[PDB]
Amino acid sequence: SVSCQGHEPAIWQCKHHEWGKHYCNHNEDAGVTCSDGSDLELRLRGGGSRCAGTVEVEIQRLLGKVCDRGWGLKEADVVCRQLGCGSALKTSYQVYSKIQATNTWLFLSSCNGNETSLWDCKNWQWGGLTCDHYEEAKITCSAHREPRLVGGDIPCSGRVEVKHGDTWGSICDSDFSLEAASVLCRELQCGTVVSILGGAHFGEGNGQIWAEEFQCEGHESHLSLCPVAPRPEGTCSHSRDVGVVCSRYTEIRLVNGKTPCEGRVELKTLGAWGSLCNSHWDIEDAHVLCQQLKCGVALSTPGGARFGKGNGQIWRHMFHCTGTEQHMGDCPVTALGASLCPSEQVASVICSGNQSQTLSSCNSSSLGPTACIESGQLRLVNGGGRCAGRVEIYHEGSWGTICDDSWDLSDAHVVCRQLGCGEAINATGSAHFGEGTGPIWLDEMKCNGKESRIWQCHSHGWGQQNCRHKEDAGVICSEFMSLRLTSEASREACAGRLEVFYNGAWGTVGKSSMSETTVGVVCRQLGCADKGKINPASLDKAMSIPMWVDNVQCPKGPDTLWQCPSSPWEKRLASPSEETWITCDNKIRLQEGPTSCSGRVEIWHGGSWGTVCDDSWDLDDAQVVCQQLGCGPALKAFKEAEFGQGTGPIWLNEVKCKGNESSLWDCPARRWGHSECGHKEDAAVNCTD
Amino acid sequence: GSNLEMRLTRGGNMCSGRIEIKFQGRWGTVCDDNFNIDHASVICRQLECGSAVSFSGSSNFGEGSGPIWFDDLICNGNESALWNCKHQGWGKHNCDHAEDAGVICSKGADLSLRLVDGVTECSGRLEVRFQGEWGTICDDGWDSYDAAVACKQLGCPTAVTAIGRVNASKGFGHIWLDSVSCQGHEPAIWQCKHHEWGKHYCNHNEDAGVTCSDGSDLELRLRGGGSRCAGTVEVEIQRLLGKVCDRGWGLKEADVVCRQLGCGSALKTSYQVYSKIQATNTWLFLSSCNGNETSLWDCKNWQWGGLTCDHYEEAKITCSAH
Amino acid sequence: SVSCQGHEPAIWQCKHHEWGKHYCNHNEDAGVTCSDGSDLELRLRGGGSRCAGTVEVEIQRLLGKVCDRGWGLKEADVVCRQLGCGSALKTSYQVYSKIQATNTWLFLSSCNGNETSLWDCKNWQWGGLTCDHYEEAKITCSAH
Ligand SMILES: *[C@@H]1O[C@H](CO)[C@@H](O)[C@H](O)[C@H]1NC(C)=O
Ligand SMILES: *[C@@H]1O[C@H](CO)[C@@H](O)[C@H](O)[C@H]1NC(C)=O
Ligand SMILES: *[C@@H]1O[C@H](CO)[C@@H](O)[C@H](O)[C@H]1NC(C)=O
Ligand SMILES: *[C@@H]1O[C@H](CO)[C@@H](O)[C@H](O)[C@H]1NC(C)=O
Ligand SMILES: *[C@@H]1O[C@H](CO)[C@@H](O)[C@H](O)[C@H]1NC(C)=O
Ligand SMILES: [Ca+2]
Ligand SMILES: [Ca+2]
Ligand SMILES: [Ca+2]
Ligand SMILES: [Ca+2]
Ligand SMILES: [Ca+2]
Ligand SMILES: [Ca+2]
Ligand SMILES: [Ca+2]
Ligand SMILES: [Ca+2]
Repeated sequence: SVSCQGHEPAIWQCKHHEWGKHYCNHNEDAGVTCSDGSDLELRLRGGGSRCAGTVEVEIQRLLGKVCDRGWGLKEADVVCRQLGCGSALKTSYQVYSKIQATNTWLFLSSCNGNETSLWDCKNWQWGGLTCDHYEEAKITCSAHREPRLVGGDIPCSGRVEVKHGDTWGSICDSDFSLEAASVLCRELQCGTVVSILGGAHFGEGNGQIWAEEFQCEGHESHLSLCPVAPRPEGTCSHSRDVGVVCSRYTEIRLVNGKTPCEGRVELKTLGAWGSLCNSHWDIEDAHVLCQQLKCGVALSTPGGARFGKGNGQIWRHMFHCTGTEQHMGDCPVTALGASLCPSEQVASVICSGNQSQTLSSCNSSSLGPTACIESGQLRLVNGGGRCAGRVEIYHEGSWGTICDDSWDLSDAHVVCRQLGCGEAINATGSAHFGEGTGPIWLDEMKCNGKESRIWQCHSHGWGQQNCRHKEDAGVICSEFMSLRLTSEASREACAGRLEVFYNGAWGTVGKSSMSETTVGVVCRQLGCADKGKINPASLDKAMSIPMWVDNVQCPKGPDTLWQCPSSPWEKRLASPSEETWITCDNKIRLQEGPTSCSGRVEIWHGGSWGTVCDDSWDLDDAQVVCQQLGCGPALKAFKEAEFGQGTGPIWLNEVKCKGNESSLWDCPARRWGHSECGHKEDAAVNCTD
Repeated sequence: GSNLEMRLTRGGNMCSGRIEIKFQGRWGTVCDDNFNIDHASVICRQLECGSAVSFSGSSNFGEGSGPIWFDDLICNGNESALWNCKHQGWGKHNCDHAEDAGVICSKGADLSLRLVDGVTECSGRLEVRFQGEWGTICDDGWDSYDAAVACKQLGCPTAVTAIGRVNASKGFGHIWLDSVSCQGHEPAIWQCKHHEWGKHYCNHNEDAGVTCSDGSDLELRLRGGGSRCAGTVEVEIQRLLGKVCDRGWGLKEADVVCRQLGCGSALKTSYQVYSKIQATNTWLFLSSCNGNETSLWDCKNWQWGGLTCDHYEEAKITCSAH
Repeated sequence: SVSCQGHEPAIWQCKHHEWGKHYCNHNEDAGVTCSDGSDLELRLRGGGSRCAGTVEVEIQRLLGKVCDRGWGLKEADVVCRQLGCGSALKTSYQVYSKIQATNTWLFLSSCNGNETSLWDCKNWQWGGLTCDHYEEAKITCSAH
């Protein structure tokens, strides 16, 4: 029990007990290890790289390990920081080799987590103790498998590349999957995954092609936390590089501001820098912009042009933000047919700059006629758009519906105007948009139509109702749009006239300024295919409906037509030579074959191409595939990847076609799921020319 | 040059371990990249130990990087020494991780094949001892030719060799071998061409297996019908009963069964149910028959167990002599 | 490893392992709770009546809950009978309101089912551990 302050000349000068009498045992004997600090080294061994494995220490040319008695993520962070491998993620790893056994151990008391090196942690013991009920300490830092995207114009699209040590290599499209894509867009903070594009869509890489597959479940926050399955080498070439498109494609910056936190809002689309205008720009949108830019919360949005107006370009996008979103790419945005706005009106925002503030809801709903988000939240569910669906309200930490009784247009007007959806066209009841789950918060609502919020209406009370779930209220608002392709044969098809449903009315789209990006967006939005072409006008036109919108220009990144800039809405009677007719490409494809009717079966669904597993594959199934492409009767139904390996996910599994189905979609099978089938089992067919 | 000497370290044996070369009086550990099976053969031939069965990257540590005298070498595999072939660098290297390239020569390697989880000795799963760990074999690429080599090596009757495991539920461990390609005359399984050790495209569910048998242990009969010429197909091999799954069941293969039973040609694939039949777990899978074979045992690549068919059902047949 | 029969005059008198420094890798520190039998109270909250909800235990004015390690209809029968609400039917309840959060927990070994009160079951532990893979104990008695 020697007690030394740290400046005594010798040990016996210190406080201690009587010489010769102690309760100690010879097992607990004291020693020291004095060092220049030259000989101390740290390593990770057995994990697949230098940033994963078992922590190995070598102090004065003696090898040891660290006992995990008090090992946590705070202590692991210091080691990963010391090695330069980023922050620690988990206290385990996936083994790749075997590491030799040593007898010596290193013991740690505790670390604050901000130390630069492990040797700076207080009271670490080298040897003198054995730990047998515990194991060694293992880490997996965040630089184990660092991903990146390259080769894309928009911020969150490009070629997938992962760093192995200090080199970057490409990935073949047979190894990537939809679950691994979710962990890659999420890790890079790019939101959800929109599409997977193989075959060197963004160009080819040079230097390395990693031969491994990530077995990701889909919820991991890093690619390092995901198991990796080694695969045979040389199975792919650089023409098979994989690429991804995530959902955060928006570019917003603040310019002409004295400080970086405040300035004039600017947006980049179609390759030009322009400024938004003040209409439909609110504090909720400004809160999200400041949070994304990491400035904090927005004090106010100056009117007029406080920071001036630069450049001739004006962008008329409208963002409908709740205020809780972290990125402007999460906010619903519509730019189709947006009205012109004067050059004087330009959006601005002045953020606090503290970066420490975090905002949340304040006070309560306060039912009754009359830096925090509103307590009551409104949303529309299951309507096919943001401006149609079943009305729901957030109260006491739950989402609840509104009773059909005494629900009319006057009650609907305040619902549509509060959400930024314009006026109300319909007020539907009796579960038109489906049955709801949860409490019925309101009943017998009576509104004059001039109110601001729904809780300002006269109602019986919060949760006081005699209703059932089959009578749930819904609205259809004025600013609600749907899209379809109309032909003579069918109202909805993959070829026909393009019609836009706006203000409760249908109408056509002008053909001028149509591009391949614009035609592709329509085909992907409707679910037909990935690309398309505009054919001349057909022989018959139905009802000669008036033209709604024109000059539609679609950038790269949107998957719906509502986000494409255009000219303002204008209902005009127009000749059939101006209306747009579009034919989409085939949803099924045969690839890697000597003849067009023989090859590997691919189907397009959910934004990306995919293959079909060969279990339950027969000739009757092959009959449908040859029928859909227009080929002749099938010769044989190949199995086990005869023609090659497939790209993308695996959509259809356990296919049982009756033999007379028009398309593979009508056949009963496991549809749009995550089966166990691998790409080695994709099916192929051969058809007569 | 002849001044260089190559030694193997950290493997526990002379013939297996990490490659070390002495240049200018210092040891060096060659980096793994550009390591072809030709160089593994040459290195095992330089030491005169034998052929090379594995070329593992071993501990690939950037820390403590040592200069490499023979890096990014290219060779045809016919030369007796590494320096004989064309060289890229001398004394240095441009390598990303991949340190301590190690080889495992055949003579120093200890490899064995055993059968386990079977009704008899010559039946069940196949396991391979690779460096002391027992590992399974992936069934992808398993045919009757690969079974014949395995039966000879295991010392079993080779009159009739059938793929598949009769009752082994699953295997635990590594999958050492995948896509074994034997011509049927090789002495051992590993002597044939296959994927690199450890690399596999499959799970532990599809483990390989053989059923070596001379004959008279497998009998075919029809049950549950009006007579012996109509009813469900029931097969019993080594006194283990089973039924045939109808994944590829047609009038061509059913004709072989009826002809084998002496019941004439095949009329229908169903029958009238007179009595019930007890259920059996194990299923017999056959790919396809030409209708010329005298018995089912003459059809190629018939697999006895190892897969399940939940969506399909048992095979049935009604012959003409009903 | 203190082993006593309940009649010894002190802890060191009854058979214990030895006097020495112990690591106790798997176990924790020992403690007791001595009571006259009046401070302990049991009640059910959040269920829409006194006979349904989440079992809330208050001992010496400390509010806590009961872990469901050994919770079953046989153990819940003691609680319903002790409260006087009949017999236990279901180990759940229909929610009517929200309940407070308490750090303390109660752990039960087993109850024969015929005990008059929960304070008569053998070897019940008041605090000292935590429940991470388990939840609170909820019952619905018959007289609900
Ligand atoms: C780490 O944090 C502790 C606790 O706040 C503080 O005393 C110490 O100075 C910090 N060290 C460094 C290097 O910032
Ligand atoms: C909405 O109201 C319009 C105008 O009366 C009517 O034609 C249409 O059928 C209504 N739709 C629904 C879904 O109620
Ligand atoms: C399969 O059954 C046989 C007897 O028919 C038995 O010896 C063997 O152990 C069984 N296998 C398994 C994996 O249970
Ligand atoms: C059956 O036909 C095949 C294919 O022509 C032929 O090779 C074989 O010899 C025939 N078998 C008999 C028993 O005639
Ligand atoms: C409860 O039942 C058990 C088991 O039969 C019995 O030993 C015990 O004495 C009973 N308790 C009372 C208080 O009757
Ligand atoms: Ca807004
Ligand atoms: Ca009603
Ligand atoms: Ca009303
Ligand atoms: Ca009512
Ligand atoms: Ca089928
Ligand atoms: Ca297989
Ligand atoms: Ca083979
Ligand atoms: Ca005791």
